[PDB]
Amino acid sequence: AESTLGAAAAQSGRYFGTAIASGKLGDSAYTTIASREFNMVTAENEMKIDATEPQRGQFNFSAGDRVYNWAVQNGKQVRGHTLAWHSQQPGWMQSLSGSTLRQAMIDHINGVMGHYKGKIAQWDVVSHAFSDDGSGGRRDSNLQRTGNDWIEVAFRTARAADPAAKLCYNDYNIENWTWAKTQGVYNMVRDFKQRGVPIDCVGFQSHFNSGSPYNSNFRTTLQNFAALGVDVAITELDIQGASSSTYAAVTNDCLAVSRCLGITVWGVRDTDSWRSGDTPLLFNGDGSKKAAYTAVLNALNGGGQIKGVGSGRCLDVPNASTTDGTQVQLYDCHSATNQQWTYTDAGELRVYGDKCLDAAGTGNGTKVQIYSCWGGDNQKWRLNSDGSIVGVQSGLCLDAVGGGTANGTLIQLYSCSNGSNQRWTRT
Ligand SMILES: *[C@H]1OC[C@@H](O[C@@H]2OC[C@@H](O)[C@H](O)[C@H]2O)[C@H](O)[C@H]1O
Repeated sequence: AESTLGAAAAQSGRYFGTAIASGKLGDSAYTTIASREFNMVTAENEMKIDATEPQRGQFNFSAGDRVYNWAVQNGKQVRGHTLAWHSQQPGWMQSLSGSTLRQAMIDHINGVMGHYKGKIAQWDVVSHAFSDDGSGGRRDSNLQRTGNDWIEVAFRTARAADPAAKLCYNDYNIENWTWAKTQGVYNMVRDFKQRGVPIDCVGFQSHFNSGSPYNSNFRTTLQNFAALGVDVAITELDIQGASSSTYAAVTNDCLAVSRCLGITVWGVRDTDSWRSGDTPLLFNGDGSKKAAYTAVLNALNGGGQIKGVGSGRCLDVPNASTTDGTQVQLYDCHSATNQQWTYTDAGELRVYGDKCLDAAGTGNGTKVQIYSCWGGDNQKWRLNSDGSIVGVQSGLCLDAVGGGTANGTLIQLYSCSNGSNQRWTRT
């Protein structure tokens, strides 16, 4: 199978997952996409400490079980998270400290893991334990104040609680190999493996934006950790603006590491994101697949002028016009700027540098023209492996009107048909 993300990843023994919010399971649009595209689920908040143990010794798995059951019933494995960390702690735990906090941490781990014993693929036992001050040291938290060995203890407790689950340490800003934080985690994990501390995986949040940009050395980081004898997982992937190249790059980084179990994007649609303003996911709020979706699918499947297959002619802007609203056409291919299209990270097909292939509407027969670039979804396109070019907003294919092949044949949007007048080659 290769038409959905999860299935595409499965071809190499990997998964492609998402974060599921129990509060959205009653949303048909949400579940239709989530059940179809992902084969791994992480509860966005339902399995955290405050959600599972609202009162000391009083566990509640109502929300957690709804996410877990939805996942398994729809064919997805589950990553549990998170058993012990400084954030989202219930009020009672925040006030605890020292030895009492240490015991509370242990009791929580046993309670939650015991409830899901043998049903969880991976557990983020500890998360976000290192600082961002640039010292590569531990984060100052109530948990850290109970002893630097709290993390080690958490893992030993976890292994005993459920020996069938892979135990992971998860964190962010540990993707770039040159950062001190990355080194701090690397050294801790190396020490753990050397001393026999039970740890099976390292999770990389992979939250990329201009403040903490993706860097190609992420692959090196993954490979260095894999070399320590642990699996690695991309746990909360999201990319500011959802750059197609960056999404494909991260996808290929996991594919390049034998021990990379899979990739989880932090949310289904941009509107479901904890950082929606950065439209960092693979689906738009209206459910349409973004340019990055196709880039990722293509990568998982192991994947200038734009020439029509049926006509042998090139996508051309009539008389090299730069006027907004000029409908594009098919024309004999030749070296000219009005036939030179550039596919951008945002999914646009640009010409002249700042003009965009633009759909004047959303239905069959819609005029395809050039228009000033502004970021609209009617200016975004997905380059399918079969040669078709689909509009993100419309879901319709670039189509040479009436199947025409002669110079002057206009271009429109039309229901995809796999026809030769809808197939294009880029060379
Ligand atoms: C990685 O970062 C994102 C965390 O998830 C968010 O936590 C805060 C919630 O308010 C928000 O809804 C969640 O998406 C995740 O737990 C971390 O591991």
